[PDB]
Amino acid sequence: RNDIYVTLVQGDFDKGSKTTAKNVEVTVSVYDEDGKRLEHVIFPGAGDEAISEYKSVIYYQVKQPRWFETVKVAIPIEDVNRSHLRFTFRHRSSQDSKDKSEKIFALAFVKLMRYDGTTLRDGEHDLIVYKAEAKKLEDAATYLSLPSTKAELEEKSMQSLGSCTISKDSFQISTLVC
Repeated sequence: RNDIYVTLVQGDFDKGSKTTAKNVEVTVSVYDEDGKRLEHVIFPGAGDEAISEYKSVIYYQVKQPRWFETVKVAIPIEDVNRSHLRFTFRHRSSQDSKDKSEKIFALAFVKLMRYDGTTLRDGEHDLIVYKAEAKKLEDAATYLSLPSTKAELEEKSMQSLGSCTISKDSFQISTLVC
């Protein structure tokens, strides 16, 4: 198998008509080219139990969250070239009072394999934070065809692409393969 340590480093968000920060939650998942999720390949903490979905710490009204959370992704070498990491961002109110159906507002992703048959480069990645309607946001067929990192976007300021809004929000991760 293969071990890929994925670190949620930090992000920078805003809201607009809400002159008050969001309580951003990041959900990490491993998906394949067809938009189907890979099950039980995420190993947080001690790494004794695998999950398919990981949720970060929510930093209440913090415009620039610094998660610095590391999870271990372990996927068979046979499934590495068809997989990618998907990061979903959501706002939670954590009120004992139900009011907002807090849904996904943004998404970021990174492919494990390059078009060079070479796995993902170790180090930090400045992911592009894309926004669009809920459902359209989760279409691997869509975003998989768009720039993954800002280093990639520049090798082509863009505020929209393929109908996807390229947010001013920022998100950074760090990867390490083994």
